[PDB]
Amino acid sequence: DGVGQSSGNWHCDSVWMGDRVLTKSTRTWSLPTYNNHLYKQINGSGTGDAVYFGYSTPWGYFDFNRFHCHFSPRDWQRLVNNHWGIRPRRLNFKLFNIQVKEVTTTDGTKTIANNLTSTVQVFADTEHQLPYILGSAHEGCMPPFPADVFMLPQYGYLTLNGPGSNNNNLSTPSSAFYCLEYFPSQMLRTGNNFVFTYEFEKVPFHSMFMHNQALDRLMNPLVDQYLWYLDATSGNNLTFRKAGAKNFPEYFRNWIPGPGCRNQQWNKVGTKNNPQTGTWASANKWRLQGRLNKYAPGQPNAPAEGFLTNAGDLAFANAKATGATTAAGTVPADILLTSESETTTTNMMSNNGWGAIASNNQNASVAPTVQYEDSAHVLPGMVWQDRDIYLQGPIWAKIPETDGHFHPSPLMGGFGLKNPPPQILIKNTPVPADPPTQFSSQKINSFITQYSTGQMTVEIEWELRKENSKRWNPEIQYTANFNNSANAQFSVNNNGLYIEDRTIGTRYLTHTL
Amino acid sequence: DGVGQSSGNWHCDSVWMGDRVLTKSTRTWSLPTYNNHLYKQINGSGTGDAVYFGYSTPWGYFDFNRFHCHFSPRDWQRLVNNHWGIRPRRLNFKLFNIQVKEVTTTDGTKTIANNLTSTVQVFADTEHQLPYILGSAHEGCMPPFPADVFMLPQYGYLTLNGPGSNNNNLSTPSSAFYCLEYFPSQMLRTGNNFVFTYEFEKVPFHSMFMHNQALDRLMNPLVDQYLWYLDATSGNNLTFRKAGAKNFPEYFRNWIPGPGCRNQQWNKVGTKNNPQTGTWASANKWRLQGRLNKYAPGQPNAPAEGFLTNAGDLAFANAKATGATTAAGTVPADILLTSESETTTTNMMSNNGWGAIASNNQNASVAPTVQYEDSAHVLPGMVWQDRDIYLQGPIWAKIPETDGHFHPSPLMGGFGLKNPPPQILIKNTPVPADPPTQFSSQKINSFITQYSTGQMTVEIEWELRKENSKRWNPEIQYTANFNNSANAQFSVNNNGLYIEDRTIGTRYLTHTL
Repeated sequence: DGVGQSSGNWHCDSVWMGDRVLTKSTRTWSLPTYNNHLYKQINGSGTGDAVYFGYSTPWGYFDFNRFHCHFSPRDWQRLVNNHWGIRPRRLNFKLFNIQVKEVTTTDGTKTIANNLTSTVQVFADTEHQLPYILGSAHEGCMPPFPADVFMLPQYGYLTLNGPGSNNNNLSTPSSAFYCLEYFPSQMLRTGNNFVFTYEFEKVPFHSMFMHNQALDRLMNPLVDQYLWYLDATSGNNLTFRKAGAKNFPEYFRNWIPGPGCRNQQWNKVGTKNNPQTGTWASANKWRLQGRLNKYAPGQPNAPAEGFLTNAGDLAFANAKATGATTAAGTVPADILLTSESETTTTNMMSNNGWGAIASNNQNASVAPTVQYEDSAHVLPGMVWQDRDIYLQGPIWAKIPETDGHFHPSPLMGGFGLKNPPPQILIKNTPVPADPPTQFSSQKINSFITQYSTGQMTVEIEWELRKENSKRWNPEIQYTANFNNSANAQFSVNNNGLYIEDRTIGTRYLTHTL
Repeated sequence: DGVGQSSGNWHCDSVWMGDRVLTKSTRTWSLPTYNNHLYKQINGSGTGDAVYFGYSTPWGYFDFNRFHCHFSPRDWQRLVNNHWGIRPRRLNFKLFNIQVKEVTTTDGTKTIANNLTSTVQVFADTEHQLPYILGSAHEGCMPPFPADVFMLPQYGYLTLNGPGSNNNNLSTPSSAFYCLEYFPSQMLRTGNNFVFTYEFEKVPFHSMFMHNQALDRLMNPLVDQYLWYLDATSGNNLTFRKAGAKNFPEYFRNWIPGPGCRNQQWNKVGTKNNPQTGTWASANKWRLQGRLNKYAPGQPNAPAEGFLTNAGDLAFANAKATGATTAAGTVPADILLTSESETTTTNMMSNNGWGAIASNNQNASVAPTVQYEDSAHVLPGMVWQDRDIYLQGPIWAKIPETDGHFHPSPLMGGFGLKNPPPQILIKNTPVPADPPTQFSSQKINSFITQYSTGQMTVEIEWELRKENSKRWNPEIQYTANFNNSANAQFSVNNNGLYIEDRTIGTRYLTHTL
C-alpha cells in the first residue's frame, strides 16, 4: 500500500519435490510509449510473396514462452538426465513495484523525473478474443540470465489482404480491426499490483528418451519366422523361401517408418558446397493463396552425418551475434545448430526418398521395374517421433481452431494447446499536455513523454515422468566440456555478457522401442 | 485512497443478455481553466436576426449525449439487424484517477509539474435549475473511438435580450444571471472519486422497422368495397359508381398521410443546380420575436430520389474535414448524408404539396375547379413516422416546460424527456499567486496556471424489443461494403486517424403497417 511500502518480493528458484518441479523467475522490464498512443495500419507494397495488411498497436506484451526463461542450465541438466518426460500443469503470474517516470528535454539535455500519480493499465485475454501472436517464436522474451533488464515488445497483428489492381495489399471487407481499449483492463498506480493464475489442460508427456532399437531391427535374431514369400521365379516354376536365417530385409514387420519428404542438403564444409547467392530458389516450399512460402521446419527428418538443411531444423545464436547475418568457412561459432539424428531409428532421413514401388505390370517378355518415392504421407500402421524441445526453444503454441487437424503438435516442437496461456497486454495511460484556453474539438496531439518499469514473476508447476530402466550398462548423459577454457561455460565473460555455448536437447536416456 | 493507489479501473465493453443490453465506455479528458476563473457576459452587436445576450462561465461539462459514444460499429450492426426497438433505462457515471498539473514558463519554455494538493470541484444538477444546453447537438462529446483523448468544452448560456435604440442586444430586466458556485459542489483531490446514478422515465420504443405497406395500399385487392360514390354527373342525371375493380385511387380509406410542408430541393449533381451564393434566401424559415430562423430540420419529409434539401435532414462529416466548409462537384466525400426515404410509405414527400382541395362552388354554367395545398398540419385520423436515430446522432433532448406541447419528440430525432440526465459541471479550483505584504482589498488578479485530467466512464442499461416476424423471404440488413479498399471501414488509416465511412440508420427490418 501507499508510495512508501513495496508491493512484492523477489522470487527466483527451483524446487524439486518428487515427480513435481516448481520454477520461479523474476525479471525487470521497461515499457516505452509506442506509436505516440496511436493505432496505425501497416501494409506492404506491390505484388509478391510477402504482402500484408495489419495494424500496429500502442500496447506491449509480456512473453515468457521460451524454455530457458524458466530453467537454469544446471536445472536443465538435472532434468534431462534423470527423467523420461515433462509436461506443464499450472502457472502463476504477477506484476509489482510499478513505477512511472516522465522525461523532459530542455535544450538538448534530458531530465528524468518520477510521476507518482501516473498509471499503467494491463489485462490478460482469457477467452483468446484477440489475434494470438505467441507461439510464433518472436523475440522479446524474458532473458536467460536473471540479471538482465529487457524492454517489452510492441503488440501488433496482421489480417486478410486483397487483390487490388497492381496491389495485393488492399484490405478486404473481412479485415478485422481490434481496439484493445474495448477490453476491460486494470489501471495500476505505483502501489498496487497485478496477478492471475492459469491451469493447463491435460497433454501427453514430451518423450525425453532416445530409442533403444530400430524398427526394422525389432525381432528375435535367434529364430526364423514362420512366414513364407516368393523369392525366385526362374525355371518356369514358383519358388517360395522361408523368412529367416539372419536375412533381415526379408522379414515381415508390423510397423513402418514415419512420414517425410526430401530436403536439399548442404555440407558443413564450405568448399564442397555449390556457390548459390541465396537458398530461396532451392528450398522446400508450400504455397497458400497463390504465394509461395518456405517449408520450415519439416517433419523431424535427420540429414546425413556432416550435412545440414535450409531451415530444416532449428538454429540459434549467441548474444555475441548482433545484426542479421554471420558467415564463416564452416558453421559459425555463434550459430547454435540442433540435430534430430536421435530420431533416425523411426523417422525418415532427408538424404533420399522413402522407398521404392512397382513401376509396371509384367509378362514373360517384359522385365519388372520399380520407381522411387521421394515423398511420403501418413499411412495406417506407421510410427514416428516428434521434434525435440530444446533449452532455447518455444514451450507451446495455439492449435488454430479449424474443422480438422492431424496430430496437432507444433512443427517447431512444443505442446499444442487448445486453450494456451492468455496473452498479457500493458500500456502507459496517456497524459495530455496543457490544453489551449479556447475550446477546440480536434484530437489532442501532444502528450507528456513518459515510460514505466517494474518487475514481473512467473511460477510454473511442471509434471514429470520417473525413469525406471533395468539396462545393465551406463548411458549417455549431458556433461560439461572437458577442456580448460578462457571463459567458463554458460557464464559471463570479462565484459559482463552472458553466453550460451551450445543448445541442449532433452533426449539422452534411452528407452526400448 | 492516498496518492499511491488508484481510484478505479478501465471498463469498456458491451453485454447482450436477453432483451437488455448494457454498454460501458471510458475516455481520458483534459480540462483547462476558462476565462481566468471569471464570469463574463457576452453579447452581439447591432440589429439583425442573430443578436444575443448571455454569460460565459469558468466551468466545463461532460457531454456523452451522442449515440456512437456508447456503441461500436459492430454493436450497432448487431443491434439494428436483430431488433425492432430500443429505449434507455438506467445510466451510471463515474470520475476517477483525477490528477492536477501546474504550468510554469521561464523565458519561452514551459515546464509542467504535478500538484498533489490541488483540487477540482464537480456537481451534477439533478433538479435542472441551470439553463440546459444539452440536447442542442453541440460538439465536445466523448469521441467515437476509445483511444482518443479529448478536451472538455466550456459551459455557457444566453438569455433574453431587449430593444435598445439601435441595439437589440441590450439586457432585459428579466435576464437571469446564474452563479454556479451557489450550488453545493464536491471538491476532489487526486485520490478520491465521483459517482452518481440515474434512471430514465418510461418512454416509447424507437421503431427500428421500415413499413411493409403503403397507407393507400392497405386493402384486399381481390374483392371490391361495398361503398358507392358519384363518378359521373353527365347526362342531366347522377351516376353512382361502386368502389372496386382494381381502381385504387377511388377506394375509401380510414387513414391519411402525415403532416409536412414543401422544401426547396437541390440536385446532387452540381451542374443542374441554380448558382446561388447562399441558400439562406431560399430556405424554409420560422420567425420568433421579429427575427427569422431557418426551419431545420422539418418533419421527416423525404425529398425526391437524387435530390436533397437545405438543412432538411441531418448531415455529418469525417475527421478529415476541419474548418467550416467543404466543396465538390457532387456531395463531398467527407459529408455523410442521411435519408428518410424509408418513411415515404406514411410521411409526405417534400417535392410537392400535400394534395388538392375544392376551389369554388359550381352551377350548370361554371366548371368545378381545385387548388393545391402546399402545406399541411395535424388533422384527426392521420399517421406519421418520427425521424430516425443514427449512430452519430443525439440520443435525447429536454422537453421545454410549457403549458402545451404536441407529440413531443425532438425534430432531430431522439427521446424527448421531461427529466433528462443531469448536466455535469466541473472546474479547476483557483489557486492564487503570492499576495503582497501590505493589505489590498481589490480582487486577486493573478493565479497559478494549472490544468487537470483524468478518466470518466458511462454505463447505460438499454431495453430493446424482440423481433417476431413470419415473412418467408429474407430481409435487407446492414453489411460492410464489398469492395477491397485501401483502408478497412470504420478503422484507422496509416496516419492513425479514425474514420466513420458513412452514417447508419436503424431501420432495415420491416414490419406490417
